[PDB]
Amino acid sequence: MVLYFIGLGLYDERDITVKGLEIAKKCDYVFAEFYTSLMAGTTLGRIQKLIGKEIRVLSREDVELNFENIVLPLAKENDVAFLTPGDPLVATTHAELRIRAKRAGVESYVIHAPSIYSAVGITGLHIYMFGKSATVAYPEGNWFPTSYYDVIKENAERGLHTLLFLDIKAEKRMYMTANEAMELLLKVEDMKKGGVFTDDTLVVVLARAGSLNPTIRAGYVKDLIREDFGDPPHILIVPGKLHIVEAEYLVEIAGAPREILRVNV
Amino acid sequence: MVLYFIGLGLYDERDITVKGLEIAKKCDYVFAEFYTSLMAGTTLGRIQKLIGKEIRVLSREDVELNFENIVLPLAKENDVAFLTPGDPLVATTHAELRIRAKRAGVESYVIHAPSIYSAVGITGLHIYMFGKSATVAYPEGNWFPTSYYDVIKENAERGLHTLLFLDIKAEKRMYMTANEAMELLLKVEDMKKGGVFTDDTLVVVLARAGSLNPTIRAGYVKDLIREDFGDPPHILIVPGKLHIVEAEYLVEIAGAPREILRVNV
Ligand SMILES: Nc1ncnc2c1ncn2[C@@H]1O[C@H](CSCC[C@H](N)C(=O)O)[C@@H](O)[C@H]1O
Ligand code: NA
Repeated sequence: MVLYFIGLGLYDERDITVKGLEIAKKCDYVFAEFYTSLMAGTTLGRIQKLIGKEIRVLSREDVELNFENIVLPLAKENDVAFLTPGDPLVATTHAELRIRAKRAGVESYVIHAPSIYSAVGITGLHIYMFGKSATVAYPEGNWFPTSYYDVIKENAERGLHTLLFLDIKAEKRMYMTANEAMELLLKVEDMKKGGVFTDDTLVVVLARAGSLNPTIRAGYVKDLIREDFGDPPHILIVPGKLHIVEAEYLVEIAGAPREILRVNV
Repeated sequence: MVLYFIGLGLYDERDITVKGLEIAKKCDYVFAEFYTSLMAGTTLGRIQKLIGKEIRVLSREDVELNFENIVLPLAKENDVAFLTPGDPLVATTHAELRIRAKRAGVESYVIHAPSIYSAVGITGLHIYMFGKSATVAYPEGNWFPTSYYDVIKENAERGLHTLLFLDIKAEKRMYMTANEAMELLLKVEDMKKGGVFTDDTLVVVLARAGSLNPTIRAGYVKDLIREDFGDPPHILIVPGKLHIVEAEYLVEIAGAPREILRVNV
């Protein structure tokens, strides 16, 4: 009669909360989805071993089209866990799955976990200063999205920071790098010419948030666009005006140039 | 010899990540602060038992004034952990403490935990649609802070949602309820008269996120300002322009007036 949406956290199998792990172990069935995001620092095998029970992975189609035929039927008569990377209901459309559970007469509870939305706090940027967020998607065929560019412009105009999720092809486990995102942004700038993203734009890159050794780098585009930030996932942030404390953190912890203390503050 | 900033999560001792618990268990000294937020589902004793370590609780002044005098010295010759509610770098000024650590020759690491900043996803609102955030501060004496009202105004003009952290005076055990925040805002509305927050404004309240049965409610201020949402902590949200799917969830899960389904376009 109960369905638990459990977050797996940011990077590896230990990023799940103790609450999530203990509940998952008590469930009769454990499902998981790895298409809304990825756990780059672990494998299905390691997660399965930590929990101690076999996990059935579900495709996007399984969930979006048949959640009520695969998961809900079991949740009606048993305790079922639905594992997802990050925080459940964040950076996904899983919220509506709770409505489906309600209509199926199934109770649902949410076990939270760290999300990149909060983890970016490790960049030293004040969380309250972040504005609207966006995703930098890979251009493909006749679709070349550029909406993210307007998001940055509107946030920066108000001195707010912009969190940019970088595209990911979950199935293939292929991640867009900060470098590629910077390349695309420069191309959108070349077309829109709004003076929003250029070689002199200060950006922050967060790679592998969650690991004990994430890469946290800050600097001007012309300098970071060709830098190696290590393995995925990569997150790109375009800061607005900086508080002196944010800037010093960037300099001290993220190797940002001293110039930002007089240019971006 | 290192310093670990470890988040404990939203509600109880099990909201810590497995990564954080195992690391904390192996630290020589463990410090903590419980003034940046309220964990309503556990006790210091229960946390100590989980980690198997005696915890030295520090006051705001201990941290802001003497962190480098109380914690860092020990971190030079021992593995030290500093625990905080939720995520240590969200809606706190602890990030700055990493700068102190570095200049003290102490390497530091961060272990994330579920944060209210992303847990609000349980309200069904699109997390990417949130704009600048603000804190509703308690007035003190004749000093009446109101800058948070302007934050809502700015986001609303952009159609963005506004996350309102509510004040907390730990030492005085003062935890601002959503009701109190609504009262303060209505008073600020009468002063500035900007049509930003009124009896007819739609708001969302999230109480005790992290618990299995948090309070999730949505409705007009006039109707909710007198409602009992249970014990603190509480977080208040003023949605901007709603998407149909957000409205659907608020109605289905947060018991919002079915009339919001008919969104304005
Ligand atoms: N479990 C919870 N439920 C509802 N609101 C919460 C909450 N935890 C924190 N808050 C909100 O956030 C305020 C603390 S601000 C510090 C937040 C913390 N670092 C985090 O990551 O969550 C509280 O006064 C309250 O308004
Ligand atoms: Na945000």
